[PDB]
Amino acid sequence: GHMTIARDIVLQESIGKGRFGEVWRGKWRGEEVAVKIFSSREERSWFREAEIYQTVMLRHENILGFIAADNKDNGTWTQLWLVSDYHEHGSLFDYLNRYTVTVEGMIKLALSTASGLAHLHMEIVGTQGKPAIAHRDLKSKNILVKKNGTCCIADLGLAVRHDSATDTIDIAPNHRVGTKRYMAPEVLDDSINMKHFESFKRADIYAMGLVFWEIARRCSIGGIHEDYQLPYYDLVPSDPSVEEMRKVVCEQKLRPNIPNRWQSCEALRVMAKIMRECWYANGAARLTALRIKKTLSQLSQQE
Ligand SMILES: CC(=O)Nc1cc(-c2[nH]c3c(c2-c2ccc(F)nc2)C(=O)NCC3)ccn1
Repeated sequence: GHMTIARDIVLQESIGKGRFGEVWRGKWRGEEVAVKIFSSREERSWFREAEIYQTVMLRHENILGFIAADNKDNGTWTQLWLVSDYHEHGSLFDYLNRYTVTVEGMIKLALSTASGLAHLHMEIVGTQGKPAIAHRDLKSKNILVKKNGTCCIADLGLAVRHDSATDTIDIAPNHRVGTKRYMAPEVLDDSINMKHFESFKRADIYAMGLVFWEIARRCSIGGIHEDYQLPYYDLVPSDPSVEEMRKVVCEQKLRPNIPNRWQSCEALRVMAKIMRECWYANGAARLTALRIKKTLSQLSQQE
């Protein structure tokens, strides 16, 4: 037929891993696609991610383009597949390690990330309605960079969907599910009210603020830039525990350092102010993704 299906895809190269599942580059009718493969015992993880990607009206330029969920039986065992668009640059983490960006490049990455998150967060009311969705594991490793230098959000397996008429969530969430380094203060200290969907949106904004800091460090002006680092590289070990993160983020109340050279550029001043306003301990005080999108759109227009 015309639809993309697993039996018509040939795996070519191992390209990493997801939270669950192993990622490959494959070919479908001459075109490159990305394939995330799960085992039969990981069906719940694969199914939940397939479910989120199939949400009505989810598609957006800054959300990874989902192609299919399928099974492939090789004659011995069955693999569970998720197929998506393939992006040669890979993650924002990979891109920022390999390259420095211009002021224009930085705004393009930050604006596209905020636009993808605002689309995920936004409820679309109508006949073909879209529920609001919170990611719960946003980080530079699961944001991908397209050939045009814009981002798209990926790895939606941990997402939660809201039913606005009842103020209920489609799953019963576990505590502290995501990447420890990017956990919001209220997630680290377990004070987050998980009965309020808005708490999850607010936790995603804190993580997006950390990602903006990673991008801004790589913004080169007159050959001046910082080296690549993960947020809190100066305060916690690699692979930090919840306790290590909590002591820094909740108790000492530290955030990634904003360098002095970011006050000398309008674009870096705007970005630094956005970061601070994503990093309050209280989620209710943070900026929304839609407000950040408006601010960077005004900045992109001017620059
Ligand atoms: C060069 C290069 O890696 N390209 C590339 C990688 C991915 C990819 N990277 C990650 C994930 C996925 C991915 C793949 C298929 C799919 F269905 N959902 C997601 C993922 O799940 N988790 C984080 C890391 C997607 C597209 N292009």
